[PDB]
Amino acid sequence: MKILKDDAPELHAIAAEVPHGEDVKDLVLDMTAAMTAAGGIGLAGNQVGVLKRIIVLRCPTFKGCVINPIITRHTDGHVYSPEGCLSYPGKTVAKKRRNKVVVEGYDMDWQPITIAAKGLTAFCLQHEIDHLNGVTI
Ligand code: NI
Ligand code: NI
Ligand code: NI
Ligand SMILES: [Zn+2]
Repeated sequence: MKILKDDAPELHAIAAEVPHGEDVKDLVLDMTAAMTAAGGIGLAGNQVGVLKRIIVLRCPTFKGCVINPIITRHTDGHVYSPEGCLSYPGKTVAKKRRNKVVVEGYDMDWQPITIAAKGLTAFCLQHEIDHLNGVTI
C-alpha cells in the first residue's frame, strides 16, 4: 500500500461499514505493514485508499485492529492532545479530545472486542475513527 498524498479525496470521504464476516485478514496485514513502514502508531482505511471502516493501532494500551469501530462511552469535556498524522507529514495540531473512551467493534476473526482507553491510546482511537468519517487534524 501507499500512504495517500495530503490532497487525496479519500481523506475526506466516508468509509463504508464492513459487511459482517467479510474476510479482512489480508487488508489488515497490508494496513499494519503500511502503518509500521511509515513509523506510525495508528492508521485508518481512508489513508491507504481503502474506504472501509478498519483501523490498525500500535498504542500504549492497545495494539491490533478494529473492524467497524464505534465509541460507546466517553468522558465529558475535552483535554489537550497534540497530534500528527501520517497523511500530513510535518504537521502537529493541538486537538481537543475526550480523555477516556470505550471503543467497540470486531477483531479480524469477527470476535466482538471492547477497548477501554485513556490518554494517548484514547487520542489514537479518536483520531483513527475520525479518519473513517473523512475528518482530519
Ligand atoms: Ni505498499
Ligand atoms: Ni483536504
Ligand atoms: Ni456522547
Ligand atoms: Zn491520521
